[PDB]
Amino acid sequence: GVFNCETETTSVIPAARLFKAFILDGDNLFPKVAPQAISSVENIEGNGGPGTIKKISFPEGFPFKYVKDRVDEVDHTNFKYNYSVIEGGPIGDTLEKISNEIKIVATPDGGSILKISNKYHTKGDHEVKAEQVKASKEMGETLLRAVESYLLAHSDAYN
Amino acid sequence: GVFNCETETTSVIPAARLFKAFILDGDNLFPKVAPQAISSVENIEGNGGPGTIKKISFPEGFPFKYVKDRVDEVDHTNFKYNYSVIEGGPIGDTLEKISNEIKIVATPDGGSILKISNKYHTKGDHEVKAEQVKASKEMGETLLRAVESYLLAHSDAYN
Repeated sequence: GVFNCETETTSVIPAARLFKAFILDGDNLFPKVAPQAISSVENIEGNGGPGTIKKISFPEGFPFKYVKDRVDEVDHTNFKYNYSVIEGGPIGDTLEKISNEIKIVATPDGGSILKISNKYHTKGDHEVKAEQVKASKEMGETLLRAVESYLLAHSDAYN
Repeated sequence: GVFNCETETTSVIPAARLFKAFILDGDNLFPKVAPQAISSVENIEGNGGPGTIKKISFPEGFPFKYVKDRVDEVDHTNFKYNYSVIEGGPIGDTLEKISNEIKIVATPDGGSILKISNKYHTKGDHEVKAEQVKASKEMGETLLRAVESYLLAHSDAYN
């Protein structure tokens, strides 16, 4: 089956700056701001753009050890990041892939919203494990808030 | 905020027949085949077509007492049913409405899939309550199970 979750999350950080930090420099920034959540990010194949395979490792004590993501598209004009979760983490049993999009949209107040879509491909009749959707939400919100906190403390970062 | 949940549910019933029973005659069918889930369905305005407002009442001890739904569109050829939850139930606090789109599509084995989209308009930063996502999912499953079972027991119905 196919299951799609589209969510919106508010950030006080302006869209362009958040896109630079959260998306463009995620590999370097995530282990810096959220070391307790992300151990490392490394490129398995490629540089960082379309086709690139990256391994994101988590610290011991988490439900998962790692995920492999494939970079699908990085739209700098529309602040849009498309990627797929293709190995590790929740991939296994009845879940084959998660196809993700993160779009960072400026808001009238000078802040931003992250428009996030997670498209799950499950085996035939099977449904998405509810604990994964929830844990994915927690991991994402954790990273965002850690990025936010860093940016607010470092006005010179990602100008 | 805006939150969208899109799900697929498999049915053993052919698309045309499921549409006729589950969608076109649900008002009549649901309280008869699933009285433990739906107590009554009454039109306030119209007769089931676009613009119809209907009150759906739930059994005692269900978290909610009723919802009002507005019928948005009914496509008899393409098996589409669009409707909005506008009052009662989960509507209140930080949720203004749920816009729903149902599409019934044939499968090669002679059965069908219900593609369901539930779009939640929440207040500002507030997230959709996961309990409503669960309740919407479980209500759908319950009603489909009851309708399928009825149709399988009555081969002359809606054929």
